[PDB]
Amino acid sequence: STFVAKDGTQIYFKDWGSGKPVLFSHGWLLDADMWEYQMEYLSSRGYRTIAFDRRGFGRSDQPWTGNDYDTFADDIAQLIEHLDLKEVTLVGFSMGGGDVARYIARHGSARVAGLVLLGAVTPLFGQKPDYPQGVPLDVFARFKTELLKDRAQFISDFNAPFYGINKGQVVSQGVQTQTLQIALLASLKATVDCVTAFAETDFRPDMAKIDVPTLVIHGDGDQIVPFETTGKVAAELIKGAELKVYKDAPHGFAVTHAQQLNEDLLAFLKR
Amino acid sequence: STFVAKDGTQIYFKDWGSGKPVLFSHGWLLDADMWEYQMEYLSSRGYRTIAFDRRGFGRSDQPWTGNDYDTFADDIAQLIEHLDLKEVTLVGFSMGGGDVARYIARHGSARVAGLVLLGAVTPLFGQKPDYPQGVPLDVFARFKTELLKDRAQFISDFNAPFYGINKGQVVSQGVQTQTLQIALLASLKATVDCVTAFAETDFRPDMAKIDVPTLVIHGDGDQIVPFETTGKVAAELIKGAELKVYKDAPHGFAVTHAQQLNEDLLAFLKR
Amino acid sequence: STFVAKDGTQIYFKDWGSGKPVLFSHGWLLDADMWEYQMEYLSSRGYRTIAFDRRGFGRSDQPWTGNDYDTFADDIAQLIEHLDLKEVTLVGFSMGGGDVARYIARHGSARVAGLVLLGAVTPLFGQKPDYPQGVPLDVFARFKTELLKDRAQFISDFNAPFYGINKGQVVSQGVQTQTLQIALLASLKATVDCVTAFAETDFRPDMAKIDVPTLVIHGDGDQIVPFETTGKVAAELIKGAELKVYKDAPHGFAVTHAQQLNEDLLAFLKR
Repeated sequence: STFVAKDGTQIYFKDWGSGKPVLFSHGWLLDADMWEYQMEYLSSRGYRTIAFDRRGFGRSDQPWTGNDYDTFADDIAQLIEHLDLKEVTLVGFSMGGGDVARYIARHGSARVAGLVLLGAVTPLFGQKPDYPQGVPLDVFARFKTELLKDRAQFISDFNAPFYGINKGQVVSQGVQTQTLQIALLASLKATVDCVTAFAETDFRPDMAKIDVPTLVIHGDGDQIVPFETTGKVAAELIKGAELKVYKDAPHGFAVTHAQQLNEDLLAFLKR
Repeated sequence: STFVAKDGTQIYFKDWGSGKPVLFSHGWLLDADMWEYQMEYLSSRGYRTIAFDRRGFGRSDQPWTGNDYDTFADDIAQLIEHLDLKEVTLVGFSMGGGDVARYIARHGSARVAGLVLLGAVTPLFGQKPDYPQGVPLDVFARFKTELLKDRAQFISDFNAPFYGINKGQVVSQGVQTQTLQIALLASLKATVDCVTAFAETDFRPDMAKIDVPTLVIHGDGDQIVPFETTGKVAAELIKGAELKVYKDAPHGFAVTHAQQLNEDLLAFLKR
Repeated sequence: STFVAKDGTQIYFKDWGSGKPVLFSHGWLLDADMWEYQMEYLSSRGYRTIAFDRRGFGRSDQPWTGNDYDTFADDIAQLIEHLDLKEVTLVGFSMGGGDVARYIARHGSARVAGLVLLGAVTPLFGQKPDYPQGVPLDVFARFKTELLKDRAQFISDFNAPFYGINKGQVVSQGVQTQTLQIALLASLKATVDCVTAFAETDFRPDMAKIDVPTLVIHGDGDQIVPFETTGKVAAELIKGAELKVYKDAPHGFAVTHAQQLNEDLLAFLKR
């Protein structure tokens, strides 16, 4: 399916099944396909699942402008309005934790029943004056430098630390191939702009506006988004939030810990 | 090109050349690109060739519902009426033999000049009480179990027995790579639903409704769709049907026996 | 974005940034993505960049007809009119040098501010009676025979001489994988037809109609499109044309010499 955003950007999405809606927001480099197993799992169990390709990624258009969290959040708002969704459970992975949070902050939670943050960059990823524990911005500067030289090889190299293959996790060549194939669909511009967005956007104000049941899941083996300065803190800043830590799990735990995630999502919805 | 099915599913197709129409229906996991060599061959020789991506596959939309043979047949019906095709020759490979057969069963043969069944699941694939020689359903249950864990690697592993690489056939890395690339485009849900469809659908009633010239081609080295209980039987059940067995050919013989297939299709059309 | 050509073919394109427009025409097998780095470079420096997927390639439709330079040129004309572009700088790579040249020859240069020909087939690629120095046509006949057997492996094998990997150039597996992925999106028919097009089309008449500032860049290590009989001659035949030769550079120098190309394009725009 598609809808057209305010600025004319065509956004691809899937809308599967029937029942209370669960809307998924993918991470950097990937697209809606990253959720295929969670969507099938939940939609065969009484839920309606929706997942979009973020502007500049997957099967969506690749605008030069609007590659920032305020726009990402408004895109989600437009999708929700387009489908006229109510009592929706928002689920975000990695940088996608940011735009579902920013959606709530900018638009409120009248249409929202719950929030799930998976290995998310919330409440803040990069260093700030009062957050020296964050990731130094020159780390992300180097991401950009390498992406602007050879993004294809960057993505390929990213697989190892993403899935924790360098630390004993087992992930098939097939999954690594699919990851690279999907990532290559994306815009070079969007890919680099997203680094700026997730490196420097402060979601701490957002946390204070989240007034729905919230579940935070993170792997404490995460090499990409440090548990200690993200997931751990988000769970504290969001009133009433629940926290689940997957022991030694990597960043890409929707793959390595798929069954566990599926069951945790279902249990959250049934609460 | 695209058309929109009754339920809103956008279906991608290619319509090449001019002359009497030949409409191709692809097998599981693939898309219209599997036919590219037959299409170029025939359209360069005075025929119009049409090939669609089955709902849930390739460049087509990925609906949660309608992943069954009755719907597949009605999609074909819509395409045919869409283009107002007449004296069309239907060509189906593997599970695609099922939906062209079901099209004739459901809609009749007024627009149809002939039928070609290539390594097809017709008249019946999986076991039934009166068909113990069929493939045990637990084989297909296992397919689903593996697909719901890691479909990417399933596809990759499938290449070997599909093309008979494990049994003396030579297929390039390029072909194997393209096969995987195309298969990854598909929906996880459609991929799994199709297993249920081709595993359990009985086309024996369909065979009695086929009242047009028919050519059945099958490799007797087929590791995926057993010749003895499919093609061999279809050729007997369809009145006046012709049977050609490609010696030692694997399931994916459109690749391994391309030239022979091209020439046989042309000969059938010129009968 | 998309527009619809005269014959109904839907063409995909990207339109990034603002300012004086720069329109890119890609080479054989590739698509608009080959320009991603040049587009980001220039659009972050005050220019508007536009790149399309040629009919039959990338994300564009795959027509059976119209796979020839006159049609390619008219496609470009339609895009230029669609966006009402003025003072546009046309940039063509390999076979794409042909359709920007043919656009000017067919439509004039009223809307054109400049022309850049990168490793282009201009003014003539294959042999003619008065051009025995060109590439013998049996070389291209061989391309076609191999493509019509296994285009996937042809593309894979083409990577080496294309990027000069067989002669000391270093190119990542990622780049080679992305190259293959994009090429496989294309139509078999368009792919083969393009060989006929670039093999036999004479652009010498076109050279005389080019009345705008022109920059010709070519690698003198180019194993695909011979500098001595293409770029070298084009620079002489086009009045006022500037010539830059990248020492030992391969055909695919937008990859191997990306930074040098970026800077040369900017310098040309700033003259």
